[PDB]
Amino acid sequence: LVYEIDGTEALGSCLRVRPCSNDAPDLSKCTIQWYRSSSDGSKKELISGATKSVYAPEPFDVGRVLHADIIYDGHSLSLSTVGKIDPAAGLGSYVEALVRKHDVDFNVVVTQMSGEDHTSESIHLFHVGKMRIKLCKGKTVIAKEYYSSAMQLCGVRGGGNAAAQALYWQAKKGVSFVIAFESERERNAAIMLARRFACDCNVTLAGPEDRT
Repeated sequence: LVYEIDGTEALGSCLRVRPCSNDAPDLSKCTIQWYRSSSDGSKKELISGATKSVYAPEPFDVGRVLHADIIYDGHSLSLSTVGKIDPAAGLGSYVEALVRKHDVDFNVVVTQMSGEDHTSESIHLFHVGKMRIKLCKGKTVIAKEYYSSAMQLCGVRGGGNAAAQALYWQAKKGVSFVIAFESERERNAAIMLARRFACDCNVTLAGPEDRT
């Protein structure tokens, strides 16, 4: 019809809703929501906060069909990916190597703090450890939090084009960050590693409203 989903359907890539015609309303005037098919494929699960024309798959999306619903000028259109999101080749093996290191860190740039733009490009270290995550700038700790049921961590949902390289981390209520990695692979490794370490602490770490 009037819009379509475009993009490589793989972890590491970005998907976007794009107009098929110049007569299609501007995306800024549209209301968009993304969903993932459930694990048993029976229904679609709203990806909370994924309300932009751009959505970058994250690890929970692998093996799932993704969907975008759009309301435009009093009409509606339901779209989906051609198929299931492909995994990132070799990523599983990399994560296994990272597990053996105990605490690993990643160079990151902080782009948001508790919902507010953070313009500084200063490189931070994002530490993903057996029991805690911490974010540091040089010698100073910005945030440190042990895995907890309150914590959230997922691929970013509201900031496309950079999106495939960034994650959202809510350390605790009112304390959150959007953090950008040097590559998509590094971003996804950090998400998977944090989730593995959290799981070993009997914590199920996910994005807001995720079905696990």
